[PDB]
Amino acid sequence: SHMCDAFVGTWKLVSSENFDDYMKEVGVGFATRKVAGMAKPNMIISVNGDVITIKSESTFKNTEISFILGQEFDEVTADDRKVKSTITLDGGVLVHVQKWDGKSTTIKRKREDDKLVVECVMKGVTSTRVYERA
Ligand SMILES: O=C(O)c1cccc(OCc2ccccc2)c1OCc1ccccc1
Repeated sequence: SHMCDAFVGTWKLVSSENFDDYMKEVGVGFATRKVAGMAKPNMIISVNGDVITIKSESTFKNTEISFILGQEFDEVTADDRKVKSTITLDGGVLVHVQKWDGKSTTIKRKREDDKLVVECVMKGVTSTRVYERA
């Protein structure tokens, strides 16, 4: 259906801004922040029918989610939170909400020029992570 075509591919992190403060807001402890902040993940996005798969491969952790838009699922995040996630498309932006322990964070993924831009928000704190084609 050509849903999410422009996201599909293999992407490499090239910049991160304010990720330490985002992780602090999420509740990540010191050692995980330091090590996770160093990581330069490879994000691999694929689509098969209605199922979107996003993998993240790095020195810190290899993670993978598969999902159908609008349909809640279980995700264990790289920092080991057990969250309930729902991902939708809003005007061409993938919007991913994670719920756990009465908390919530929202991750947006957008195509901007030749980049895939990831915006991570926890209360008033945003981090921006920019990926390029690998
Ligand atoms: O860049 C991504 O694709 C990404 C998208 C949404 C949330 C993420 O981190 C959540 C998070 C919250 C709290 C702690 C770590 C990660 C992400 O980094 C994963 C990551 C980061 C570092 C190392 C490996 C993988």
